[PDB]
Amino acid sequence: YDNREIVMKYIHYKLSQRGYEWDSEVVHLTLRQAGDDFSRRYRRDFAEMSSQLHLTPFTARGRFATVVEELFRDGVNWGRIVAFFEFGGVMCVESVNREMSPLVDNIALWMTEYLNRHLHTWIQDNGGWDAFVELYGP
Ligand SMILES: CN(C)CC[C@H](CSc1ccccc1)Nc1ccc(S(=O)(=O)NC2=NS(=O)(=O)c3cc(N4CCN(Cc5ccccc5-c5ccc(Cl)cc5)CC4)ccc32)cc1[N+](=O)[O-]
Repeated sequence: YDNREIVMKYIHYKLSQRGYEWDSEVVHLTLRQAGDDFSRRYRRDFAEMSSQLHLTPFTARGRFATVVEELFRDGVNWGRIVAFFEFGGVMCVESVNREMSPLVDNIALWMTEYLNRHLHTWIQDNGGWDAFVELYGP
């Protein structure tokens, strides 16, 4: 699947939920629902994430890199991948909320690059997005 597309569609959805309009199908829908489910379950972790970002134009890239290293420190699995998308979502929402919308394109780029460089192999070795969909889709 095309990672850039997966990222852009995810980001658009998270921003829309917060009242912002930003400018294979079963994969996007399944990922969406798992992300909503993640943020519902880990309610406090989700709620508290935005307040720990301290975004600035020059630190955002490093904040992203720091949280993502921690997230995947013990290895990759589908749950952590969903949390990774949810984290990117929180970053984008916080960016737009703090009048730093130009960060959104950058974040989308960092997510895409992390997918391509660091998650692609695990994903292919574990059945691809099709296997994700089989586990957590309807
Ligand atoms: C059909 N549908 C109803 C199935 C739903 C089911 C439960 S909801 C869910 C969804 C995704 C992930 C976790 C729960 N889905 C489901 C269930 C289990 C697994 S799993 O066994 O493969 N993996 C996991 N099972 S779990 O114990 O619930 C869990 C928890 C978890 N996290 C990692 C992140 N951590 C906080 C954190 C720590 C360090 C850095 C950053 C953060 C962070 C904070 C805020 C935000 Cl915004 C983003 C990141 C909170 C705990 C990561 C993986 C798993 C995968 C899925 N799935 O993919 O849908």
